[PDB]
This record gives sequence, C-alpha cells and structure tokens, in this order.
Amino acid sequence: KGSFVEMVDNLRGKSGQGYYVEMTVGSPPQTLNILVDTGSSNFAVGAAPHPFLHRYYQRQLSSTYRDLRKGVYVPYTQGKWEGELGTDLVSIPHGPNVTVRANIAAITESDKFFINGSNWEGILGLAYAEIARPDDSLEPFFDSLVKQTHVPNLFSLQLCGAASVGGSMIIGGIDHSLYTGSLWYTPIRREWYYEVIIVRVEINGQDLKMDCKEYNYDKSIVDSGTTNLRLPKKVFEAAVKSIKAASSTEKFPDGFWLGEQLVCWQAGTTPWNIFPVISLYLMGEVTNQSFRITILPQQYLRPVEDDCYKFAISQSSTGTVMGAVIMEGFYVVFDRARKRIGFAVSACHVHDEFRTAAVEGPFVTLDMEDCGYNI
Ligand SMILES: CCc1ccc2c(c1)[C@@H](NC[C@@H](O)[C@@H]1Cc3cccc(c3)CCCCCCC(=O)N1)CC1(CCC1)O2
Repeated sequence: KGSFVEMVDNLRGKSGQGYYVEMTVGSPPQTLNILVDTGSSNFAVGAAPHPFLHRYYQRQLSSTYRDLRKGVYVPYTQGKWEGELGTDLVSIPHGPNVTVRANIAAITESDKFFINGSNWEGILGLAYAEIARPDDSLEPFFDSLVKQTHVPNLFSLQLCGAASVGGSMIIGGIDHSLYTGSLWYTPIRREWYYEVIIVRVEINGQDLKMDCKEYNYDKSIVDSGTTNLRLPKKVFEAAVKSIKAASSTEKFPDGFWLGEQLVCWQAGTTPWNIFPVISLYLMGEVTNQSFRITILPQQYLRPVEDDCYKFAISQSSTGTVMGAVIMEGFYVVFDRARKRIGFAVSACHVHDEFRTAAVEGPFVTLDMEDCGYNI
C-alpha cells in the first residue's frame, strides 16, 4: 500500500554504529541493510568481498544494472570508500510501495568504513546534491524517489535508544503516532548538509552566554550518521567545564571527558541527578522567535558494556553536529518541501525520575540573523 504504519519500526542497529533500514537493489531483488545517513548524500553499497561484509551487491546477477563507466570515492570523518557508479532499481520493503531507478556507488575498496559486525552493508545519504561525490550532478536517492514517484518531499526519523537500537524512518510524511505535543520547526539554512542555526545554549537553566556565532562555527548540522553531540572547541570547553562543575561530587578519569575511558557504577546506582540538562535553542519560523530542545544526561552518556557509559559529547573543528544522541527521544521531520526541520518529543522518549526531554516554544530571541557563521 505505502501507508505509514508499514514503516514504523523499520530501523535497527547497534549503539554507536548507526541505524539501518532494509533495502533491495536489482532484478531479481538483492537484499541489503543500509545505514541511514542525513550527514551525506551518496547511496553506496558493498559490491565486493570484505572481511566485515556478510553479503554484498552483485551487479553481474542483476539484469537491470547499468554501468555509468565512472569512478567515485567518499571520505567521511573516520573512513572512506571508493568504487564504481551505476544505476539500478531500488526498493525499501518496509517503505513506500514503489521502485525507483537510482544512482548506486558499488564499493570495491574501503578503509575503516565498514564496521566489524554492524549488520549493514551500505549507506543511504539523505542530504542534498551539493555534497554528493564526485559532484552535485549525481542525483541523491531521495531526489530520484521524489522525481520518479508521488512520494511527498519529506521524511522523518524516530531514533530510539536502548545493546540493540530501533526506530522508524517514515518516507513521504509524518506519522502522528510517533510523537506527542507540538512539532517545532527550524529553517534549513542552506541545502547541503541539513544545516540549522543554534541561537542560545543553556546548561541546567544557565545561559552559556557566548556569542551565538560560536555555536554555529563553522556550521550546525543534524546528522543521523554521527553518534555524538559534537561541539566547536570553545563551546565544547565551556560545556565541559559546566558539566564538570555540576558533577564534581563524583570522581572521573580525565580520559572520560575526552571520550576514551568508560565510567561505571553499581548496576542501577547511576547518579543521573548530578548531570545537567542541556538546552539547545534553535531559530524558529517567525521573526524573533526560537524554540528549545532539552537533552537529558541519559542521551549524552551512552551505555556501553555494572552500568557503564561513554561521554557522548566531543570536540569538533568542523562545527556543531547534532548526532544520534541528540535525535534519540525526538521525532525529527526533514521537511525538504518547506526547507525546515521539525522536532517533537518522541513516543520512545527517555525516562528520568524528575526530568523530561522537551521541545518548548515559543521563545523570543533578537538578532538571530547574527548567529550564522560567514567567512
Ligand atoms: C559527505 C561526507 C562527509 C564528510 C565529512 C563530514 C560528514 C560527511 C558529516 N556526516 C558524517 C556521516 O556521513 C558519517 C556516516 C558514517 C559512515 C560510516 C560509518 C558510520 C557512519 C557509523 C560509525 C560512525 C563513524 C564516524 C561518523 C561519520 O563519519 N559518520 C559530519 C561532518 C560535517 C561536520 C562533521 O563531516
């Protein structure tokens, strides 16, 4: 049919290793698990043996394969792949009831890209052509979907926490059963990454009081393919200082704040109360209007196996990244048709005794124009 209930719970994954959706490529249909990545724009799949691949795309066996006789490579933050461009027919079984001819990068070689036992064999870049490789003429999968079918030009992501993870990618719309309260929208500043503008940051109700330009230096992006909340150096330093001070009744290894060492407590004794909430204020849809999303320590302390955790806020020199840990517990609407991103409290929100993850508005914020970074 293509109705939204068919896409509820269509995502799986492992903590820190991305979320993936099932797809098929070719005729007969070949099934692969595909990482869902709002931080890139290339559709690429393993297409040759690799120690970490359980299966891969075999172009010889597909009668609808077409070679584009062109190479391609994509460098991500920690890994990269190269391969051969082609087109083929693509479907999402737990998706809309459609089949599109899409661009596909067949991965022949890679370095630190695939992850040992992640269960995915490819990546679906859902951001815009501007960051596609080799260049912005290689149409991204979602652009092809929208062009070739009646699927509306938007999708939404409900990434759920815990170890296995699950969630939903609603292709073509919004499923009202996956969130509560109001959707709050922030403009997509520019169509490349899903770029947005942070206008204020508060920690436990205390304004960081930095020039708002620091928050978006050199950009702020919403990125399901990145695990952590990643903050520019100056912001990261101020947030860490503030988070250290709030939790200074416990002792922490110094490698913990850099994201290397685990910290552990007796099962069920995690002192959540000493870790502050973080509020990120985002530019809204009307003049002088913003809204805020509030992050609980259960989002930025990632469980890894006594209860053990990694600090999931880290330093960046390439701007703010609102990664999976921020997106978890929110329903995120990538409303491309209207150049905006919506946030609402997810149905699978995180539980804290006395505190709640929230999306709240409206707020008044003057001079939000000034928060955007320019060279
Ligand atoms: C166009 C390719 C590209 C290049 C650089 C880049 C990005 C994208 C932005 N998004 C990164 C994600 O695309 C990438 C997806 C991914 C690839 C392979 C494996 C995973 C995730 C799961 C494990 C996490 C790897 C580290 C984060 C990452 O590179 N995610 C994130 C930023 C932009 C600001 C930081 O850097």
